[PDB]
Amino acid sequence: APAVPDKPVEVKGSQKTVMFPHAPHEKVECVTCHHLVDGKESYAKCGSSGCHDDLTAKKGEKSLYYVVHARGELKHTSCLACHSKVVAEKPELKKDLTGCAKSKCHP
Ligand code: HEC
Ligand code: HEC
Ligand code: HEC
Ligand code: HEC
Repeated sequence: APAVPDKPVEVKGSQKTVMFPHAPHEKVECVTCHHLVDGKESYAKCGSSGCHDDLTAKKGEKSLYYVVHARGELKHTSCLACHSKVVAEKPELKKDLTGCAKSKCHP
């Protein structure tokens, strides 16, 4: 694989950018997030062309918002899906990991 980013990286939506830190995710398998595509590894940006390249819609597979924020049933684990499980076990982190405002994603 390519080297994991060693600093927070931009995740660009259509109007907001959220910084994503790899370090707290070191125990998460890369493929949880960088899931296989057509049975092959890929580490391309989630919003690249042909992937989750609808940066304005809130719903549906092509939506970057949806694959980040859906709490619902998805074929891969979303940020908010996993974080909901983490905060169940570490409730002190509820706002940090799941808040829509004043969270670590949206400070
Ligand atoms: C989800 C919790 C992740 C885990 C686990 C890993 N990465 Fe990641 N990575 C993730 C995101 C949301 C992003 C930003 C993507 C975007 O569209 O902006 C990244 C980015 C990278 C990159 C750079 C991609 C690019 O700019 O072309 C690389 C090379 C990368 N990630 C590698 C990587 C590896 C090797 C991991 C396991 C050691 C790994 N990531 C875990 C989300 C997540
Ligand atoms: C294009 C090569 C992609 C890249 C890069 C990323 N994703 Fe993706 N994703 C892609 C497809 C073709 C699909 C549908 C088939 C499948 O593998 O399930 C998905 C699916 C997801 C999902 C589930 C969506 C749903 O069930 O509606 C999630 C949560 C998801 N992808 C997340 C995700 C993230 C966070 C990515 C960057 C780290 C990412 N994908 C890259 C195609 C592609
Ligand atoms: C589980 C499979 C995860 C997925 C998918 C994502 N995150 Fe996560 N995140 C996870 C853990 C276990 C932790 C650490 C909690 C703890 O016990 O401390 C985190 C933490 C973050 C943070 C906070 C980091 C800090 O400020 O100290 C951020 C900003 C964060 N995660 C963002 C994030 C995003 C944007 C994700 C989807 C692209 C995402 N996480 C996925 C576990 C998991
Ligand atoms: C980190 C785990 C996040 C938490 C908690 C919340 N959001 Fe978020 N949000 C996150 C990312 C990685 C991004 C950028 C990628 C994308 O387009 O989704 C965003 C962006 C938004 C936006 C702007 C969308 C755009 O196209 O610019 C909105 C309006 C937004 N987020 C809403 C939102 C709400 C309502 C939240 C509480 C449920 C929330 N976010 C939490 C990552 C994270």
